[PDB]
Amino acid sequence: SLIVTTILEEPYVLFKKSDKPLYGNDRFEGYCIDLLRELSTILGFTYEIRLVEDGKYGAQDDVNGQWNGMVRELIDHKADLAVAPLAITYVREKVIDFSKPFMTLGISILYRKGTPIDSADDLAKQTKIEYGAVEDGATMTFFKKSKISTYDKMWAFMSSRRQSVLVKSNEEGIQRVLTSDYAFLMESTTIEFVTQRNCNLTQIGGLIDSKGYGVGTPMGSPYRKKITIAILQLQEEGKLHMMKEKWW
Amino acid sequence: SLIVTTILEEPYVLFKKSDKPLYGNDRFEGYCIDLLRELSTILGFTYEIRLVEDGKYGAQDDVNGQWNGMVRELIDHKADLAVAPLAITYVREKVIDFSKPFMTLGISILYRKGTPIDSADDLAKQTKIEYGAVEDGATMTFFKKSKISTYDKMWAFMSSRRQSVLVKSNEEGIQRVLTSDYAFLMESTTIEFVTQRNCNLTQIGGLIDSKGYGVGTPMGSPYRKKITIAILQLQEEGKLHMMKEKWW
Ligand SMILES: N[C@@H](CCC(=O)O)C(=O)O
Ligand SMILES: N[C@@H](CCC(=O)O)C(=O)O
Repeated sequence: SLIVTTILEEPYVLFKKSDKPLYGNDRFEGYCIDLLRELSTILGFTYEIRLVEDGKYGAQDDVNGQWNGMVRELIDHKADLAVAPLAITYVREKVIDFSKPFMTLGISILYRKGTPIDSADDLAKQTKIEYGAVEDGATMTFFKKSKISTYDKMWAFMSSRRQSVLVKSNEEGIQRVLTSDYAFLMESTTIEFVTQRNCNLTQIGGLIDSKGYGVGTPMGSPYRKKITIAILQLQEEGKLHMMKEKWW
Repeated sequence: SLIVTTILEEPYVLFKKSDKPLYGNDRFEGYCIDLLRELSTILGFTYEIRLVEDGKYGAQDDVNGQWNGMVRELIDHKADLAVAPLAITYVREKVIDFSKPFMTLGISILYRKGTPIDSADDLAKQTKIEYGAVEDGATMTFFKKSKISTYDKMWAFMSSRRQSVLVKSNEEGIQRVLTSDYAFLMESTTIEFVTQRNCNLTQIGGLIDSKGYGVGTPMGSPYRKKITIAILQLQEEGKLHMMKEKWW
């Protein structure tokens, strides 16, 4: 029986709401839970869903070099699989493995409708409107690592206001956009979900980069190849697209 | 020194234009040639480019299960890497390895402008207008394997006329569209290139599936991880996007 680490994030993973108490895997639903069920059936494994203890996606600590979040769990073999909206990035590929992508996306900007702000550039060159990203996430790590002028500038702004502009979760980021003058750097897939339920919010500009979500495994896992093949099958039969339409 | 198999296909790989003849790697230019050079610079390997002998991408024989094209080259270890617009698919992943995708895309339809035809369904429900794909390619294999009713139907049409509607190359397919009542099932990236150079041609409908191109390697190759890491670096620093702008 495989240990699967994941994280609460609508509409990928959320607590099923019901009248009666729910236990184990039954507590959860969402796109990634659907995915996990398909993978379990194809590859023929049983599993236990465990929410990542520290509630993080995964980043390397600057000072001690230690990883956190789901990535860390994989590193220490505390989980067999990470099934979640986990971005495939070059820093992560150095320490874990990923299946081929089950979804493609890009960093973009979440802000309110009807403002002059039309790009990351517009944001970088002012200080009135604050902006940030999820702490210890792939988006924050992009900006932290970027050599591109505009993004280095935005990272300088973010790190100096770290206290107020880097959030613990997408939901906190969205809440800031709703309740203050704040633009949120987040993934385009999640933005599409958010703007479908908040008719006063929109995506600003296009995609800042391009990346995929993949299932994470410890480096050298024998499951990576099997999961990659299952994902490509799900993709080709239209099942991933069907799952996205269901949850968005 | 690495042997790298590839195939002619604009604008990914083409013979460079010149006054005096060229020799060796110098003969080649294109998107995938630039990609190969960047990989070479990052990983530090030397290489010799060889055009795939049979001029095929790679498909599997139904009866004996033997592969051809670039895929076979990799299986038989007659090449170290395949750098070309080689589609990541589940049947190929069973026999070779791919890096993470350096480009994402999807099957679509190339046809002429100003017609009533608006989707695959329109082609499927008639016979006057012929349609086909490159023989022994990922697109043809998609139709051959599909259980989606529309595509299954299109495959029954294609296979019964395989002699007349399946072509040896994208170039032959395009030529077919230009000289007869024929719609060509082909990859969206290439369609985008082609329609820029022929004003009477257009894409019909949206993307039929979603897939990526990957650098192919013989199964188990240590270069898979390194190239994946490198492709992600190139992607994140915006170099892959520049390369696409350059050739499209
Ligand atoms: N999906 C991201 C977290 C959210 C973000 O960074 O925008 C990750 O894998 O780390
Ligand atoms: N890029 C395709 C060939 C062209 C096609 O099938 O449309 C492949 O890897 O097989």
